[PDB]
Amino acid sequence: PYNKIVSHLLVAEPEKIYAMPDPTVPDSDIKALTTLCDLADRELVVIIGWAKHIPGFSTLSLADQMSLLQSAWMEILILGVVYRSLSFEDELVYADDYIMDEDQSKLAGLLDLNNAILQLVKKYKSMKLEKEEFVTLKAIALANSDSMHIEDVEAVQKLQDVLHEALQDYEAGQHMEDPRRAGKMLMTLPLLRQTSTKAVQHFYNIKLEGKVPMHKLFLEMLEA
Amino acid sequence: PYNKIVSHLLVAEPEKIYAMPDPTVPDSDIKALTTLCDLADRELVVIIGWAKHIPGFSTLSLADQMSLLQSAWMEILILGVVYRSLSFEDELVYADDYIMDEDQSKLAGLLDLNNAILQLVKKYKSMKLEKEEFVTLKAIALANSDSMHIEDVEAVQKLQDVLHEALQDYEAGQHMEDPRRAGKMLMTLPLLRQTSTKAVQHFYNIKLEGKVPMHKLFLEMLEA
Ligand SMILES: CN(C)CCOc1ccc(/C(=C(/CCCO)c2ccccc2)c2ccc(O)cc2)cc1
Ligand SMILES: CN(C)CCOc1ccc(/C(=C(/CCCO)c2ccccc2)c2ccc(O)cc2)cc1
Repeated sequence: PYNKIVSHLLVAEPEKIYAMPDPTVPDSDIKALTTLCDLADRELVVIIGWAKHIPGFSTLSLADQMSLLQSAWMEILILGVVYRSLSFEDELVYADDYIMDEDQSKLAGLLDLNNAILQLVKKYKSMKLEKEEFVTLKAIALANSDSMHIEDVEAVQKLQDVLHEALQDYEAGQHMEDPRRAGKMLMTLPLLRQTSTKAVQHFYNIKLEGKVPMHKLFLEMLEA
Repeated sequence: PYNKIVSHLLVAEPEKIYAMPDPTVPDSDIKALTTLCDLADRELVVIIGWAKHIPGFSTLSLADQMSLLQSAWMEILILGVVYRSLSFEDELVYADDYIMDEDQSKLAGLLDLNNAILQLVKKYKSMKLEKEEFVTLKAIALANSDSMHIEDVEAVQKLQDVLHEALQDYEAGQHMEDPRRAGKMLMTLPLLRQTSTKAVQHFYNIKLEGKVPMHKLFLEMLEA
C-alpha cells in the first residue's frame, strides 16, 4: 500500500483540461499561441488548487506560497505536457485535443523549446515513468524550485524532505530491482529546470503575460 | 565491495590555477572579463585532462566526448567557483588571487548571475558539502549534462549510473545519520543548470568565445 503522500497526490491530481482551439480560425502562429494561453490559464487555476493540497503548502505564508509558484509554475505545466506525451512519438500532448508535431512547433516558433521537452519525454520513456512518480516529481519541482525570497527556510526544506522521502519510499516499495531509481528520477530535474527557464524567458520576450503580472494573477487565485 | 571511483576522482583533481590579473590596469568592466577569459581558458585545459580520467569517458567517441563537454563546461567552471567560495561570505573566489564581491560584480555586469551562484554557495554551506561530494557532483554534472547530440545513449547512461552509484555508496558509508543525503545532493543540480544556462547565454550575448567556437576549442584540447 502506497505511502499517504503519494496516494494523496494521486487524489489531488486535477482532471483533464482541454485547449479547445477555435475551429473557425485558420491555423497560424497566433492561433497556436492564443490556444496555449487559453489552456495555460485554465491549467494555472487547477495547479494553484493542487498546490494547496500538497501537505505543508497551505500552512506556509502567502509570501512563501507565492515564491514557490512564481518559481515553479512553468516546470509544472511542462512536466504535465511531458507525462501526457509519453505514449506518443515526436509529438507534444498539450491536451487530448491539442497535439503538436514538429511542423506545428516550427509554425508556433517553439521548435528548439519543444525539442528539449521531447528530450525529457525520451528519457522518461526509457525509465518507464509511472503516474505515481510523475505527481511526486511535480510536487518536488514546486518545493525544490530555488526561489530567492523564502521566509521560512526550515518549512520549505521540510517540505522538500517530505516529498523526497515519499519518492524514496515509493521506489523502495515498488522498484526493488533498481535501488537507484529514486536518484535517477531526481537527475531528470535539471533538464526540466533548463527547458522551463528557456520557456519563461520566451514567455516574457513575446509578452504573453498581457496587462496583468503573473504575481498579481497568483495572488488573485491563491486568495480566492 | 570497494568502489575506487571517489578515490580516483580525488587523485584526478587539478591543481590551483591563478588569475594573475594585470596590476597596472585600472579596475573596470573590461579588465574583469579579460581576467576571466584568460583564467577560464587555462581552467578548461585541465578540465579536459580531468575528464579523460573519468572512467568510461574516453572510451566514448570523440563526438560524444565533445558533446558532454559542450553541454557541461560552464557547470564545471561554476561548481569550482562555488566550492572555492564556501568559506567566504557574499564573495566568489574564481582563484586565490581573484575574489569578487557584490560591487565588483556590478562593474563586470555579473550581479544577477553571481547572486544565483551565491545561492548555490549558501545551499552547499548548509549541507556542509565535502570534497568527496564536490568532485563526484562535478563528474555527475558532466555525465548528466543532457546534450542533444549523443550517439551512444546507453554508454552515457552507464557512466551516469557508475557515478551516481559512487555518490550513493559514499553517502551510505559516511553519512548514515542522513539516509537521504545523496538525494539532497542531486536536488542541488537544477540550480547549477539554471545558473550555467544563464551564464552561457550571457557568454554568447557579449561574444566572449571570440573567433573560434567552443566545440573547436574542445576538439583542439582533446587531441593534444
Ligand atoms: C498570463 N496568462 C494570461 C497567459 C499564460 O501564458 C502562457 C502561455 C503559454 C504557455 C505554454 C507554452 C508552451 C511552452 C512549451 O512549448 C509557451 C510558453 C512560452 C511562450 C509560448 C508558449 C504552455 C505550456 C504548457 C501547457 O500545458 C500549456 C501552455 C504557458 C503560459
Ligand atoms: C575562448 N575563451 C576566451 C572563452 C572564454 O570563456 C569564458 C569567459 C568567462 C567565463 C566566466 C564567467 C563568470 C561567470 C560567473 O560569474 C563569465 C561568463 C559569461 C560572461 C561573463 C563572465 C568564468 C566562470 C568560471 C570560472 O572559473 C572562470 C570564468 C567563462 C568562460
